[PDB]
Amino acid sequence: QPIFLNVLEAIEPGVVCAGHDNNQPDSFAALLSSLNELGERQLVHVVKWAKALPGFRNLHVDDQMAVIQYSWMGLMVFAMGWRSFTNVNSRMLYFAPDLVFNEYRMHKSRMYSQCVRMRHLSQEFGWLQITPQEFLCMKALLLFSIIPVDGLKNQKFFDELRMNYIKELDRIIACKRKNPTSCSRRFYQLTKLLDSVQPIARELHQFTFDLLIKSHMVSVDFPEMMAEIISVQVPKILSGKVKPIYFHT
Ligand SMILES: Cc1c(/N=C2\O[C@@H](C(F)(F)F)[C@@H]3[C@@H](O)CCN23)ccc(C#N)c1Cl
Repeated sequence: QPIFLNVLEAIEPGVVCAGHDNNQPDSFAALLSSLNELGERQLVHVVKWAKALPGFRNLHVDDQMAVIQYSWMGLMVFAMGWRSFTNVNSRMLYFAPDLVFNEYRMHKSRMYSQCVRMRHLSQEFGWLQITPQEFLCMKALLLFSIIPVDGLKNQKFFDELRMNYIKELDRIIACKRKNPTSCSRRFYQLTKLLDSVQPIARELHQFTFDLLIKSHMVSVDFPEMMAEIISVQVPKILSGKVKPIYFHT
């Protein structure tokens, strides 16, 4: 009352810096090494955040880390889109206060197309007039949006958790949203927005995987924790063993 939203607001991560050297000419090697470091810092925070979510400990211990790892990229993308919207009106990609991507950096990073999709996702927060509370509920739903095609250790607990988060988003749209037809229109919009995160995360995963494999050749540094997740968990996604749960299609 509103207990659920109270929680989401309480656990939302603070500012996370990349540690990028902005006082020197951009280089593909430097920019990507900084995204890798930032990526690792975010994963660390995403784990603490996820573990504090209502019902999260209902999941089996093994399912817990798997769900975090599979969902990590999408969660990062979604939160980054929001920061971009709120801080710079979606004009640039606000990865961190010390790692803001303008068009030049988007190009230099060699992930221009992926950045353009992320920029579009950020613009949608404005076009759809996403509230901070809708954003928090959607980001939590995102954690429960990608699983092994052949289920988890205890799939039932996960299914119940997902259903409960869907219900929370519902209440949130209905809180001040009059008569049904409007709630339906809004749920339709948000579910479409949520689904749109998955293809972006997939493309980012593909690029990251490719870069890791050739990392030694391009002078890109991958922290050990990243190398492990990208080589062990990410291929399960790229090979189709683990897939997103789409609302539509
Ligand atoms: C999309 C994104 C990030 N992207 C990435 O992190 C690196 C990974 F290896 F960590 F995945 C890799 C890089 O090699 C190529 C894209 N990946 C990194 C940090 C944030 C943030 N905040 C966001 Cl939104």
